Amino acid sequence: HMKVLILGAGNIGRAIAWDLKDEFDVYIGDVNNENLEKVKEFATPLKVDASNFDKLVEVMKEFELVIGALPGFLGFKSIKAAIKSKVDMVDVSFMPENPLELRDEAEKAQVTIVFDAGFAPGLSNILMGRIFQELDLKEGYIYVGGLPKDPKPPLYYKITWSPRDLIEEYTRPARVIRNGKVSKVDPLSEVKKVKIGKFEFEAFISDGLRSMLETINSERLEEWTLRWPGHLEKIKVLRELGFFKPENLDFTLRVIEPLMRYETKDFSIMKVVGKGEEGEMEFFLYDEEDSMFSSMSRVTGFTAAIISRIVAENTCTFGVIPPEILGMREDTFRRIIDELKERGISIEG
Amino acid sequence: HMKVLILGAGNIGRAIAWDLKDEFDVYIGDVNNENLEKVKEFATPLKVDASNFDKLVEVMKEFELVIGALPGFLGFKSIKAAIKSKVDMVDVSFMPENPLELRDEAEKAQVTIVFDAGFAPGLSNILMGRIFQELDLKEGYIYVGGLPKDPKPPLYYKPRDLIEEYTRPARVIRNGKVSKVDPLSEVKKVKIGKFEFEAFISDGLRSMLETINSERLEEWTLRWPGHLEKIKVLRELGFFKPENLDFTLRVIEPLMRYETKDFSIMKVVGKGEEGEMEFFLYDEEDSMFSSMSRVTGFTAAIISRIVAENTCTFGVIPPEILGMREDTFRRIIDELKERGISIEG
Ligand SMILES: NC(=O)c1ccc[n+]([C@@H]2O[C@H](COP(=O)([O-])OP(=O)(O)OC[C@H]3O[C@@H](n4cnc5c(N)ncnc54)[C@H](O)[C@@H]3O)[C@@H](O)[C@H]2O)c1
Ligand SMILES: NC(=O)c1ccc[n+]([C@@H]2O[C@H](COP(=O)([O-])OP(=O)(O)OC[C@H]3O[C@@H](n4cnc5c(N)ncnc54)[C@H](O)[C@@H]3O)[C@@H](O)[C@H]2O)c1
Repeated sequence: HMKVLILGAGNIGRAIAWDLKDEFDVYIGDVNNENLEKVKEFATPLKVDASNFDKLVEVMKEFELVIGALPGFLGFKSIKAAIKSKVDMVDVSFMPENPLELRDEAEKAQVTIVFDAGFAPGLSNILMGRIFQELDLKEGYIYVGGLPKDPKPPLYYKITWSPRDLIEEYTRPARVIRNGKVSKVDPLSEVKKVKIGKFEFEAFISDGLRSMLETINSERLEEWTLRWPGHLEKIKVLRELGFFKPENLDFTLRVIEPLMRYETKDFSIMKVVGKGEEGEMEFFLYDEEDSMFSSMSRVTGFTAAIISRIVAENTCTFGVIPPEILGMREDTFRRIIDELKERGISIEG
Repeated sequence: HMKVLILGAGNIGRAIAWDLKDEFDVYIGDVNNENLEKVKEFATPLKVDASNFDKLVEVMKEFELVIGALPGFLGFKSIKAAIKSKVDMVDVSFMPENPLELRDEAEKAQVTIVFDAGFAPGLSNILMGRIFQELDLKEGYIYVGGLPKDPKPPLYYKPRDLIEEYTRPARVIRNGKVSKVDPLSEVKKVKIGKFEFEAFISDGLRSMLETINSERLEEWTLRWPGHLEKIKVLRELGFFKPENLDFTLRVIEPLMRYETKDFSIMKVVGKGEEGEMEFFLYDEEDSMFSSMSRVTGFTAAIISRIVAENTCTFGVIPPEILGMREDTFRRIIDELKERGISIEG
């Protein structure tokens, strides 16, 4: 079993570790011990600060694969480290910067990096890429949400993944492709009711499309994030009052985060729609928290691990590769769907 | 000629001194030199710490009237000090405690204390008092606001005392009894004149709760639209909890701090077995004083004159009593008019 290093022992990172524990000798580095304590049984913990770049690259030379599960602010650097250190990487962090900026350096260094390998982006992109190949795509829609099974006031949401990254969904523009071009909207500004199966949600346009903006050529492309009602209106007022400004964000989170940390199971819901000249395609996912992990962890984490296997297998070329590429080729797409099913994540359509 | 002592050179304390400046020999005491400085041209400042009861009574002994313009936490003590000093006092501090508590002591001391002598409570009490006598009153309504003439987003208003209104229970009279309600539970839309407002129940009735024998009594405080919906959310999420409050203010104080002109408005309505009575007033900021300062400070100043004139009896008198008397009520109304404050009805 080859050596693998996962950066970050957060909820996502721990799930990736669990999934890969018997196929690789996995090492997971984090800066927080309490989190590392959680993983000693299945991975070998390392005290690592991804913050320190020259130091990080040194740790990297030992391994043949790195998987990134850091907070978003730290991701671009880790990618940089991997490339300098010449190790293949699969990254899940919700980084603000664009990984494709690093494409040349990656190609030259002959390593392959797959970024945004989570639930959405990630599996989200992969399904779209598939639709993109199978259809002469005109319009694409993604509806996605990680939600609490039993929502509760006052915020009706359960925190399952990094909150700093989460607030960003509300705080910056969301881009879409309208009339064939990229366009920006205020996410908070247009919220609508959508019903999917039994559920009634409020949906807002979000900035999850990411690489798909350049990658998927269609007239219309939008991703909508799903929420229980009552959540967004409250968030909007906070934003309006400046509570999300960087100066106060830490303080505001301290207040609100506890409200969103109550006991409930969580679920994952995704719907992907593709419209073409002759036909439409629709994919659907519903997942729930298992005994060990939240759905968000399962879906984001297992998807990354599955992708990691694909990379370790040498399937892919050098450079920085968007996750939707994986969708576009049949062998890779099918494998992903199959592995997901193995793990109880059933994607339909 | 008559020597008068004002406790606190704050906005209100300052307005009052200004009003009485020609008529009385007015001295004003504070711990804060900056405020003391603002007032030295029309009154004589003194350094007095209201915290010190024994020192307070000693200073008071030199005066024939004391006017209280302190913070609420110091108010009850000031009244006590005046009683011991045997000096009449008019108090405008928004103290938590009930002054009526000191009623026997004041009576024994042969002094007159009028309390809650401001705009609301105060003038509002006086107007309602008129109505209580004139009408067989069953329902009484008071609407009051101190607002920016020009409101800016997101708050639409221009600190702790303000939040406290959102936070604490308010008392009303329902079915002839006192009940406590959440101030934010019943937000309402009301229009007065050319004005569209949002209102919430407030805790201003106070003395009137015992004093006005009525089936329904409520005080509603007015806000420009779009302010309280935001306020409710912040409370809901815990931003108003005491541990978090300091930071919350830091975030939201600035929003409500912008250049504009304030104004004061009041509408008092009384409903009776036969007939309805109603009063209204609108005031604006001026060259020297905000509207709030003018309406509050003047009313207190006017009341002081009445007290200094030996109109009243011994003891602790709720302001509504001044309303209940025709002579007193007229004088107040008339004096207000001279100062540019017109009340109609
Ligand atoms: N594509 C998607 O669906 C999706 C979904 C969920 C999470 N994510 C992304 O996955 C990344 C992590 O996910 P999470 O929710 O597990 O994050 P988390 O915030 O739960 O934990 C982040 C982990 O990184 C560790 N860490 C922070 N700075 C570090 C440092 N200097 N050195 C070593 N460790 C450090 C933290 O200690 C923590 O253990 C985030 O970028 C998140 O945005 C993406
Ligand atoms: N009924 C109403 O409409 C109404 C309206 C406005 C104010 N008020 C009440 O009037 C009181 C003062 O009103 P303001 O708005 O002028 O107050 P403000 O807070 O502007 O100033 C209070 C003044 O009290 C002085 N002071 C504080 N502690 C002192 C101490 N230990 N010794 C000497 N002085 C001290 C301060 O130094 C300041 O000068 C407060 O109880 C307020 O609640 C009532």
